[PDB]
Amino acid sequence: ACTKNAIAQTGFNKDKYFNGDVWYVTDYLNLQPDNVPKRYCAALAAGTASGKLKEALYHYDPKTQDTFYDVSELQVESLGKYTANFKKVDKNGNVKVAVTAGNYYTFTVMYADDSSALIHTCLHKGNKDLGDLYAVLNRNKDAAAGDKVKSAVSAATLEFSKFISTKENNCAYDNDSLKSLLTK
Ligand code: HEM
Repeated sequence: ACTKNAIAQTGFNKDKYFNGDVWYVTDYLNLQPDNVPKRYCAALAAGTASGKLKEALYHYDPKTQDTFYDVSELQVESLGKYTANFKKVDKNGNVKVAVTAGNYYTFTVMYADDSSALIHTCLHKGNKDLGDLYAVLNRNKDAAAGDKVKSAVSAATLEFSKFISTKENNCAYDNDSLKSLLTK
């Protein structure tokens, strides 16, 4: 179940978030914790391409080896709040599972600055969703969450101590593949 109307950052700077670079997930929280694993790697690239907001996603489960990439076109609901489609692709942008109506995610940027961000997403696949997922992002894959993002977590009524870190997984990313997916 999706249960949160996540509030977008006051003064959100869309060009700085959507600048073509990679964001690494450093910490995450699902409000339905059993919906996602406790060991995981994820990253995204976000940018504008051909006049549209795009994200490219990467997921990796270091226990099961499940690996997948997605390309997403984002439509604007309001500043910092988007509805994204997705197509599953290989790392080269070739399609594995096509866009399908009813497969989509909402995406809200709750906080962002030059190095860090806090986002909410609720993923829908037909009549099923993956619950409310929060992620702390950083421009540096290893970086510890700083004071400002932690203030944003607390101002959303969340407890940062409940987030799961991705650090123990020693994740590695294919940054060229991920960024290049923005034009796919
Ligand atoms: C960082 C922003 C994230 C976005 C925008 C996001 C979005 C998505 C999307 C679009 C899918 C479906 C992909 C497809 O079928 O083609 C998906 C699947 C999944 N996501 Fe995320 N995700 C994000 C982060 C995470 C994080 C941090 C976790 C933590 C475990 C996670 C766990 C999963 C799992 C387990 C699946 C597989 C669901 C299934 O196979 O039914 N993702 N995610």
